[PDB]
Amino acid sequence: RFLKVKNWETDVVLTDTLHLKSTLETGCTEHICMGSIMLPVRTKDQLFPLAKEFLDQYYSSIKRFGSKAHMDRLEEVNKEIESTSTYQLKDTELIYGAKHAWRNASRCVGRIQWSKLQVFDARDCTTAHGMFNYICNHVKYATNKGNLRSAITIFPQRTDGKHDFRVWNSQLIRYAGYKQPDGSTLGDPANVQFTEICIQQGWKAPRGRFDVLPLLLQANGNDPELFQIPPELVLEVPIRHPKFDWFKDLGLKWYGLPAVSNMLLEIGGLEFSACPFSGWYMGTEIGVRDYCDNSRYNILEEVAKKMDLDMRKTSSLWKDQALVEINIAVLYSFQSDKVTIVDHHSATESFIKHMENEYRCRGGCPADWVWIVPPMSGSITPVFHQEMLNYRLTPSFEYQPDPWNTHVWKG
Amino acid sequence: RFLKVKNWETDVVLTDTLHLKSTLETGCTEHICMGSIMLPTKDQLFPLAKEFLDQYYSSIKRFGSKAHMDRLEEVNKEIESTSTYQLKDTELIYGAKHAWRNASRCVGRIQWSKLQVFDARDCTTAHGMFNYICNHVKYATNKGNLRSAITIFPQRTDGKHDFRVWNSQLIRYAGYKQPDGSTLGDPANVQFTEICIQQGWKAPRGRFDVLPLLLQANGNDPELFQIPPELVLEVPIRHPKFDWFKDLGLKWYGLPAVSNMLLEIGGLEFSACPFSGWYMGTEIGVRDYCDNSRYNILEEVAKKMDLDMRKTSSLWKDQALVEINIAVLYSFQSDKVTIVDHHSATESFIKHMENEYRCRGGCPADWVWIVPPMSGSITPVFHQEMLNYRLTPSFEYQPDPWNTHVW
Ligand code: HEM
Ligand code: HEM
Ligand SMILES: Cc1ccnc(CCc2cccc([C@@H](N)Cc3cc(C)cc(N)n3)c2)c1
Ligand SMILES: Cc1ccnc(CCc2cccc([C@@H](N)Cc3cc(C)cc(N)n3)c2)c1
Ligand SMILES: C[C@H](O)[C@H](O)[C@H]1CNc2nc(N)[nH]c(=O)c2N1
Ligand SMILES: C[C@H](O)[C@H](O)[C@H]1CNc2nc(N)[nH]c(=O)c2N1
Ligand SMILES: [Zn+2]
Repeated sequence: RFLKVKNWETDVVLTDTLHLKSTLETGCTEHICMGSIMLPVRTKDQLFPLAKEFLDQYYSSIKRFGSKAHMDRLEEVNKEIESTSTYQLKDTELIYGAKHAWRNASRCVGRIQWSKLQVFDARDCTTAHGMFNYICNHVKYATNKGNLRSAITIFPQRTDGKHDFRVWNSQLIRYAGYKQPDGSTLGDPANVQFTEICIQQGWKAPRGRFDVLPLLLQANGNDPELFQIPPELVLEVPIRHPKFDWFKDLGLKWYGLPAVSNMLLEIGGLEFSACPFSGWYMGTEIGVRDYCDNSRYNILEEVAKKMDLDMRKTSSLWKDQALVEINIAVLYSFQSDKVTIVDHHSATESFIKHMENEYRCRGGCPADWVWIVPPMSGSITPVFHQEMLNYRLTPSFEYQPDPWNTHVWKG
Repeated sequence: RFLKVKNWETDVVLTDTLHLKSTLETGCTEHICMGSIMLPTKDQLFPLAKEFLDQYYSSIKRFGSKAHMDRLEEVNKEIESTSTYQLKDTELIYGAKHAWRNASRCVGRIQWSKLQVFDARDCTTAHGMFNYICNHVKYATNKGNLRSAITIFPQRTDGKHDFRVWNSQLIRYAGYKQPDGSTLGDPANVQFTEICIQQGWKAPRGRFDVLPLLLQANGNDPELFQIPPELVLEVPIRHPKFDWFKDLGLKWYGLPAVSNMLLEIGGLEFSACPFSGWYMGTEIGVRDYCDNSRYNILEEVAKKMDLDMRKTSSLWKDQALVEINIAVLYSFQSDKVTIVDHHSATESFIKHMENEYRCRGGCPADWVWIVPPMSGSITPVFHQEMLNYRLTPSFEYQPDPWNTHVW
């Protein structure tokens, strides 16, 4: 069965056959759509089919489906599973796995880049100090003095779920948030709970507005430990505006390297619970969400005050106006400092081309419109006008519960 | 079965039980979400009749009353005999108010209960339809102080005798393809504009020519009528601090009135039911003006502002987009025509959801449509999980009649 998606700007209609190879589920039914819901132990039993399937895909992409090397690898994974209950991925398969998990990330507008991904195999890692070393190398390599490069670092897979490797930070680099006795927040409200955990684990908090949090690292199911990323490894960009000279006086900066460290990487049934990945920012992530969400730095009021906009009625669109300037300022600061960044027009146009190519060559591109459309200027970007099919493919990145909720403390 | 929605900005969490009363289907499966696709007999009719009457009599706290039961028998008899039935006025009104209440794509539903319903089931001709429509237009415009209304023509019978307003809105601008290869006026309406010309309309061939009404009664060939201009309230668009803005030539009409939709009450199909309210600023400023495929004015506006259009990264489109939208709001407010900005409308819809969760057990809502097409994340609906599901009575889309009508 085929499925059509129309682009309502261009009349381009594409045809999906890839949704056919879909395994996992959506959350939706014939009677309810969960498309805007944010967040919708594995025995031998269920493990071999998932392995077989992954290995079938892998050998297809390398044009060796049904080869002796294909068959022998199935027979070997089979034996290894029944003998040891799990199995190890070869390097090539781990690489192919990671790439495809990015490729299959239907909420990611950045996927044109999916095939250029540096994979660091950290499966020999055994300790948190080991983890910290790996991560520092990741950060240095991906940062590359501003000319950002995609990278992922993959720590050992889950075994019995009592020996998980985890990175407690939700991103490798992120700003502290501090709840004050008066109810206000200093720094980034998104990270208050994690900041508290750090202070509790012995971190001395500078208590400023932009303090880079320490890495908090769990190896082999052990209690996690603190490590300060060397400051020389953390590239930050002071934010100014090309025409507003008072803008720098707002005291704002951001870090250059977006690196998510809380997701789980599923490949051939195996679960990598610590698999930090990084790329580069789309301007709106910092300028719309990080700065202007009501639950983040929330600078809108202060930027509008400074621009002396009519703030007495919302119909003056003083919010929209400030929002655009802040976003102009973020892009201008990054480009000026030669730190890779993409604006939302360019990213979305690129993604439409990628999506078209993926239909031509792969037979589909799963895509989550709710997430793909940018959080400002939605309809002047071409994705807004693009129908999308969302469905779940493996390999995949999945959410997992925060470790402090599930972790069994050794003491 | 009992479902939770979460506002990620406020942590408010609501529980949805209303979706269990869901009759219609979404287009989604467990395998594939279709949340962003634009468009997904006596024996059939009686269950539909009952569902409706059951909810009707429930709302008036008369479920399981003689009045309830007898109506059901009365309708049952009429179905058994006539193969259709007629709604009482009260049911018709309740029906319409609820079709709007269930429109999961409408951000403006806080207002749903204040709909004025004009029952035009006694209409027999296009001239009659024209008369009902002008009355609806005038009443709804209210010298700029807009009022919600729906006018309801006779229901489907054998699908050979359909009443249809061929226009997609009662008031829209003409679209003319040109020897240049580009378009004059509104590109959305180019085909309907050919149908009008190819029916007999002398087209002024301007940028902003009010289309004629093209009305079909009882399955007959449709007819042209020009809405008295004194009844078409229009706003010239200017900027609160850009003198040159007015020279861009822009105007828009005050009354948004969708005419091509099909209203379904208790299994009955009203294929001609034009309805109107008032504009959210962005509909005109973002979509009508700035859609590449609509008036697409961003290029020209940015020029006049002398912004750097050399790289996408200056955000000049964005910058112009805001100004354009400021000017729409400003012009409407200045001319005292009702209009709501996207901040205030979305805020109201949050209050409305709260109410619907508390009073009804939920509120079907389609996030992809509710979130405005500019400044999404700075409005509160962005952060609001919404459950989308289809309830009846409803408005549904229907094929364009020129594809269907037999001459
Ligand atoms: C190359 C630079 C990149 C850009 C501009 C980019 C852009 C984005 C943006 C804007 C989002 C939405 C996130 C939000 O608003 O919170 C996103 C989500 C995502 N991205 Fe990419 N991305 C890039 C690289 C990558 C890489 C290297 C991976 C994985 C290897 C990745 C996987 C994902 C996943 C898994 C999500 C959403 C998680 C979910 O909620 O399911 N991204 N990305
Ligand atoms: C009171 C003023 C009103 C405002 C500000 C309002 C706002 C909106 C907006 C912004 C949309 C999105 C449509 C688009 O982007 O083109 C919408 C869709 C809709 N509205 Fe409302 N609305 C109002 C009154 C009404 C009334 C009176 C009805 C019916 C009685 C109604 C029924 C609908 C339907 C059926 C859709 C979407 C149709 C679909 O695609 O399924 N609206 N409205
Ligand atoms: C449950 C929940 C609640 C709130 N936010 C989230 C999303 C977390 C997240 C995941 C991937 C990318 C990003 C982005 N904000 C950060 C990012 C990462 C990468 C690799 C590239 C890029 N351009 N940007 C954020 C989840
Ligand atoms: C294929 C296709 C593509 C795009 N749109 C459609 C449906 C048209 C439509 C339906 C309801 C409201 C509106 C709105 N654009 C017009 C409107 C109507 C009312 C009553 C209030 C208001 N504020 N605005 C338009 C179909
Ligand atoms: C409730 C809603 O699903 C939630 O706010 C989503 C909407 N779309 C998003 N889109 C992106 N890119 N990032 C987000 O965090 C969100 N948040
Ligand atoms: C492809 C996508 O479904 C299409 O662009 C939709 C998205 N959201 C929308 N939202 C509103 N309010 N109006 C629209 O016309 C659309 N169009
Ligand atoms: Zn869905």
